Amino acid sequence: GELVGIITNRDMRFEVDQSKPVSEVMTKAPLITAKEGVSAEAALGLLRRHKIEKLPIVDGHGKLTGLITVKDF
Amino acid sequence: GELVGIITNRDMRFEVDQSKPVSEVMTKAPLITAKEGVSAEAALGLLRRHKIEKLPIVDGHGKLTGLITVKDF
Ligand SMILES: Nc1ncnc2c1ncn2[C@@H]1O[C@H](COP(=O)(O)OP(=O)(O)OP(=O)(O)O)[C@@H](O)[C@H]1O
Ligand SMILES: Nc1ncnc2c1ncn2[C@@H]1O[C@H](COP(=O)(O)OP(=O)(O)OP(=O)(O)O)[C@@H](O)[C@H]1O
Ligand SMILES: [Mg+2]
Ligand SMILES: [Mg+2]
Ligand SMILES: [Mg+2]
Ligand SMILES: [Mg+2]
Repeated sequence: GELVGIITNRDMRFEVDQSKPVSEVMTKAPLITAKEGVSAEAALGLLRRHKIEKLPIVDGHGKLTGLITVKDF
Repeated sequence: GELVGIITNRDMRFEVDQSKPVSEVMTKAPLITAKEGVSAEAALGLLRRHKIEKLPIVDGHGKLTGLITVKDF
């Protein structure tokens, strides 16, 4: 149940072999994340600083709880 | 006249201040470039390897001579 990476459209658009496993293509941990209870301003600041469209939200143990996107804002 | 960087939509979409100079927002050199006379297959291989959409083409002296894009293929 541990968050070991994230795979988005950019990674997959440049790959031709569709049979390849996700572990070979994904952006591996550590990721840019935030804790549960992160404010909207802080989340958008983290998104804009690291020039990424997605921000996973994790609990105290690091297991994934949610996801915040720039598209929603 | 030296190629010192590149500034694309990903760099400009995450900057809130429009009065900032290019030098602060651009991706700085060294960039991913190819020589003059590079084949189409090599250019597409570089583009898909480095997960970028733009490939400057330079001469022997490093001057900017052209640009190849994935959108063209
Ligand atoms: N929270 C994150 N931490 C680390 N890397 C991330 C994170 N979110 C996305 N990435 C990586 O950033 C890169 C850019 O993907 P991003 O999610 O910003 O756009 P996209 O939706 O894939 O592409 P498009 O520009 O076509 O909309 C990808 O390689 C992705 O794996
Ligand atoms: N040839 C290159 N060498 C190095 N970095 C590059 C190069 N081309 C673009 N970049 C950088 O990589 C990121 C993505 O640029 P790219 O040109 O691939 O897409 P984009 O047109 O900005 O994105 P989108 O179409 O998703 O809005 C940007 O931060 C940009 O500055
Ligand atoms: Mg996207
Ligand atoms: Mg997008
Ligand atoms: Mg573009
Ligand atoms: Mg694009």
